Amino acid sequence: PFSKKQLKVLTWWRKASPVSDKDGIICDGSIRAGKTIVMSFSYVMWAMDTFNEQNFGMAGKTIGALRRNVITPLKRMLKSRGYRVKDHRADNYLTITFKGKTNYFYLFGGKDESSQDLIQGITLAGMFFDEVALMPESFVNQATARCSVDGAKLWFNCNPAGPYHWFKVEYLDKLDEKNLLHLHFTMDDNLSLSKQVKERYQRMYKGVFYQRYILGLWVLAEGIIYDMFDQDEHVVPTVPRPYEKYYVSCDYGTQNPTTFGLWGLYNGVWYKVKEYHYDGRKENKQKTDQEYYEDLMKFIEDIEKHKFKGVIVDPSAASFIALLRQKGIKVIKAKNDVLDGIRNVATALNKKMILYNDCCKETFREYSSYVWDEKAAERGEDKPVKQNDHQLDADRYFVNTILFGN
Repeated sequence: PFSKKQLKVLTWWRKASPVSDKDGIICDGSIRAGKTIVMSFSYVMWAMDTFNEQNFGMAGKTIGALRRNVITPLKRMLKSRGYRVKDHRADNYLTITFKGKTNYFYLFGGKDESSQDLIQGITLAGMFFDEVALMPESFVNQATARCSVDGAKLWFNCNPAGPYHWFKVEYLDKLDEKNLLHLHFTMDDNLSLSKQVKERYQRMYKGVFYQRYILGLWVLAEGIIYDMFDQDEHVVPTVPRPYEKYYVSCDYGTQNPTTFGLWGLYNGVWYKVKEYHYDGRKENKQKTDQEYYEDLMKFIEDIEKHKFKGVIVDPSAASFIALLRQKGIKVIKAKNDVLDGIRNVATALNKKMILYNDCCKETFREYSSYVWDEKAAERGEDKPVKQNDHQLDADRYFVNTILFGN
């Protein structure tokens, strides 16, 4: 059952609509708001109805994310309303056919400055951007320039960043200058969610991430990053427990500190059992891959080897990963996306999915000093100041790699 706002997304482009003159539409706001599915479905509906034998673009942060977030569920919905879809998996495009009409839908990723160059020779009757605020402005300009065919429209879907972000200042604050519609969504616009489910999603977020992902507000990131960390709630005594499973998580440094964290599952909660912290700068003696391999074996001497499920390491420590696999130790590549990892660590703390033994003392010193970069925020980037973060980067790899899936 669709809300009034959802129906506006489905109908704005029709001849009967007063706003069909507009060059495009922007939908922003909270998570779980039911905006992504109707936006992608209305995009296809619009394109099949208005053109034939034409090319259309669809882009996300990565192709993988676009398929997971948009394309997979869009195909299920299109099939149920009688659209026929041939997915060209290796070529990354779709052929869609409906009431004797046929159009083609090419899939893109937008990651950086190089992204604009990736395709400059295709010609398009339209462009759809999922998670536009995580894309480089350069890519969005390149792709808009390829929309040369007459009657072409631009479609934008996102959640908020901060208020100096290029998409907020150049697009949302210049609506009439670009001739765009704007609709803003919260969870009240998704009628398929009960009041009990909405409250469970609310409790995943506090502070800045609550303001962005629940209230749908473009608010500045400022000061202490993990301002929900609370020594009355998140710290427990250093005592033996009957853990069912273990991992180690690592932040590799030679000219900087290396760290390990031992993590143990027990009654549906992952515990940071203890921490390793070697500062090579302060000791006046740097360490080799071999020496860190040795220290890691000492660090895990006392655990049942059948319960130890491997080391989580960043791909940039490729030499270290090679030595570990040579010695028979399992290795898991860290999902290292910074802003996502930070958001998920905060959610883990908010729901007490993780807890810390009181021996993790360097980790706690970092929790009270890790801050957002104020200068970057005023330029529209959300970035941590890269200091006092060697335990916390490893904790982030653990949370983002093991506790969070899709």
